[PDB]
Amino acid sequence: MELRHLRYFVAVVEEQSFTKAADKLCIAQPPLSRQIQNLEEELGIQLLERGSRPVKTTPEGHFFYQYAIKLLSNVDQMVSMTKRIASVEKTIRIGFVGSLLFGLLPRIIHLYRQAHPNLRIELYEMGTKAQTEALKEGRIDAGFGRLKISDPAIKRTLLRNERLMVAVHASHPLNQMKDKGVHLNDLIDEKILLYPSSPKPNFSTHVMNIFSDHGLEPTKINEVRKVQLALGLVAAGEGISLVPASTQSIQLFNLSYVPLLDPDAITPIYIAVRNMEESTYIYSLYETIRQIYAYEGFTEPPN
Amino acid sequence: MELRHLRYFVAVVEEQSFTKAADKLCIAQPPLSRQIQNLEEELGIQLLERGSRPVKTTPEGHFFYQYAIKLLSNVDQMVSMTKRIASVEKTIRIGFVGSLLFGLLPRIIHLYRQAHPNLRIELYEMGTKAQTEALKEGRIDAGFGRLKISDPAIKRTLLRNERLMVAVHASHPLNQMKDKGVHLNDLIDEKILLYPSSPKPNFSTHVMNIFSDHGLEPTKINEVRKVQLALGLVAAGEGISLVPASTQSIQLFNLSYVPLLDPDAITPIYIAVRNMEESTYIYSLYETIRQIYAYEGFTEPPN
Repeated sequence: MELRHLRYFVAVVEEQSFTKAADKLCIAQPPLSRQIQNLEEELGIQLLERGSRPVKTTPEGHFFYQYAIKLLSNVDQMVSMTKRIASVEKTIRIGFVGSLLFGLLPRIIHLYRQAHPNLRIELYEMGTKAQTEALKEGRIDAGFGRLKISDPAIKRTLLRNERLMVAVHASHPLNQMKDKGVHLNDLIDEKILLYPSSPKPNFSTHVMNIFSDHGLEPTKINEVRKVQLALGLVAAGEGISLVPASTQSIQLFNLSYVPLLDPDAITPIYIAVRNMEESTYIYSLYETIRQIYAYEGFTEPPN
Repeated sequence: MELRHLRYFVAVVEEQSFTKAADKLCIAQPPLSRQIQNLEEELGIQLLERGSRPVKTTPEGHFFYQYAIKLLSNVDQMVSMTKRIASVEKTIRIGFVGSLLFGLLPRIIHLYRQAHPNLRIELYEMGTKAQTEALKEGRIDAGFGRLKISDPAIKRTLLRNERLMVAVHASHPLNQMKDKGVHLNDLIDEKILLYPSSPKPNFSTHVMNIFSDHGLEPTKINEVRKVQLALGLVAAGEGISLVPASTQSIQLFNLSYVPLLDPDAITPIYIAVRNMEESTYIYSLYETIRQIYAYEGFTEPPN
């Protein structure tokens, strides 16, 4: 009834002794009968003789020695034979923070898509927390995000430092300084719109740290589900909001973007991958980012 | 790694549901996942889904399905195979004519073999005459042949009359008769290819007999080592050939087989043994023919 009852029988025959029988794979001494007897007197057979020195093969049991080593080798043949199959070939899984969709990300993916028309590219928008979990659980192969990951099991790389801008309605007093810029210090009175109210830590918290980081803690906040909502509420004159430079892909009537002069009013973009990562597909993706940056006149991240 | 992992997998696929899946023997309900994953995430495989109604099989996990009905049935026929034994020390040697490999003989032999997993079977290909000499000398135990043998020492039985047909090139006027059929008389003017050229008296002589018995003696004649040569040469347009019906196992582009209409244009198939032959084994060979013949619809030979 079991495959375990057949490896045990091989051990008694092929060793041709009792004084020497520990040579194969994980073997004891006491249950070298209880494992054999279940096989024997159940459906109705009795195999070897017990059992002088050395062992001689038996009429009924020797054929059982012929058919067992073949029936055993079949499962180890047909497993590995079942391995011989992969579906939709090689796949590359990529996690990312939605905020990046307004940046160079889609374009980067497009080129990696062309250079590798061979493989399947899956794209999941997930937070940094989730990306960490996904990378370590092998669910994704690479992640893009805004904030650092503390976790020795992941390697992170800064790709570029991105500039933070203030979103304001056109007729806002701050807009007078559109051509030079304001400092963070100027914003602390304004009703501020943070986003996205969703899996922490996200861009919301990042902004808050930037203020903390600068000795500012503004107590006129309103957290809001997402960016377009914030930009919308802002273009309706609810208040202001901090946004990454790339978000300038969204132009609403009477919505103005003002730079921040504070040298460190910056949001970063990292790539993270599994710690011991060698895959040519990842390196290629990497070199693709490098290729695209090269184009934009941006600095290049090193090997 | 165990037969247990195969007895639980069949109980889900053949049942098509998780609501009711217990048509087999001795199966629980809570451990319906721990006993399934042991086979998979150890050697590294992924199979079925989890799990809508009804559960559909996956491409990779469908290759596992067959084999799982082949190896579980190797264990189920293992119980009803080892009680058949009679201890390997007796060899049965069988003599046959090359011709007979295109018909029931191999199928015959396989089945016999399966009835007697204890016996060692040796198959020697030899002309009906060497067979006759070999049987008397005891160097073979049963002989299958086309030709008849005048010997008191031999005991011959007619297994069945096999039909003759005409190998023709597709573009031959006679191919027009593929469904009705031709008479030996239609063949005289044609070039006939005969086979084999070997120690006489062989299938060539048989064909020559069949013609003269019907009063016909054709002169446009050429012998040829083997049937492959006859047929293949016919495919090239070097003439026509007469073959056992069973030789339609070989098929070749623009080789076409035409049936003969002369009720006696037959080739017979005999078994030969020693006269005073009484071995259960030969009796057992013979009953195997009777089963194999019953299957295919052919008339059985007597007792």
